[PDB]
Amino acid sequence: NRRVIAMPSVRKYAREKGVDIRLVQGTGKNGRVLKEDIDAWLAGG
Repeated sequence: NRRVIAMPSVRKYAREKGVDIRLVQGTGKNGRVLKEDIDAWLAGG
């Protein structure tokens, strides 16, 4: 089961920041993870 939701650039950003969209609650459009979301994870979580 892999229901990840994140922009084509975000998936790369989180993927780079060691963050996984699975651990992030995207709030974009239909709940898609934004680069801001990724940063928020590492900057809090």
